[PDB]
Amino acid sequence: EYPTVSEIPVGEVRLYQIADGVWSHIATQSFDGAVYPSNGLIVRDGDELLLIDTAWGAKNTAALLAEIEKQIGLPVTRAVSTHFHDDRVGGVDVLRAAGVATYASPSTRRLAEVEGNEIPTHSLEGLSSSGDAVRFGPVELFYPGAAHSTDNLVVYVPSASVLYGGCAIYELSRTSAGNVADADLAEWPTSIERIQQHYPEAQFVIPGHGLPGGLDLLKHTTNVVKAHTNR
Ligand SMILES: CCCn1ccnc1C(=O)O
Ligand SMILES: [Zn+2]
Ligand SMILES: [Zn+2]
Ligand SMILES: [Zn+2]
Repeated sequence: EYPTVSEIPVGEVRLYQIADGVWSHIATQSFDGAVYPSNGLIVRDGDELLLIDTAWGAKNTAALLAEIEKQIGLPVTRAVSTHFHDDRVGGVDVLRAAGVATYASPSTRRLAEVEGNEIPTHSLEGLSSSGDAVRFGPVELFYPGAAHSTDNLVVYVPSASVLYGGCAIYELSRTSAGNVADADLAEWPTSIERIQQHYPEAQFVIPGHGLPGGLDLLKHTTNVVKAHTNR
């Protein structure tokens, strides 16, 4: 079963194998008095690993690298951060010093620099317009438009029908909005519609925080985002 927030102490990282050569990574963090789970992705590409998002902080990201070596034993050669918040780029300097090439859109890199968050080294071109998609090795990167943040990307693994929606997508047990300080509430449902229309075939859908599901997570998130818009 998928590890939930209560089952993971802060500092430890779990890996959940989804398909041949595709995992999620799950960590936990204390924030504003509560403990939150956090998801990322791992995708094999030949004999190297592509990492999607840090494990939320230097300590968790060191643990993530150690659990990868233990359970997979293939090197992480590139990483992509899906937006500029600390749960996605916090740990980038740990990755960089381990030899990982860190990537993010110019939008994400600009926003991280402004916030004082760690900044991925390389830039992802071709993603500035809503609906833009680019191939990145074993995944497609998709910019659906502004949602949880103006820069959020989603990641699709075509070999496995896995769609990592990041923080643009809510888990079912979340029935109220999360951190929406950087969000575009007016555009969020339209951006979700772009995800549905671009990956209607997705089978396994992973939120940025919590339990995966199917494409019904998109409808769930639209429901929650609209109830927050109206209250
Ligand atoms: C579980 C939502 C609260 N949260 C904590 C850290 N990041 C978030 C988010 O909404 O993206
Ligand atoms: Zn965020
Ligand atoms: Zn988050
Ligand atoms: Zn729902």
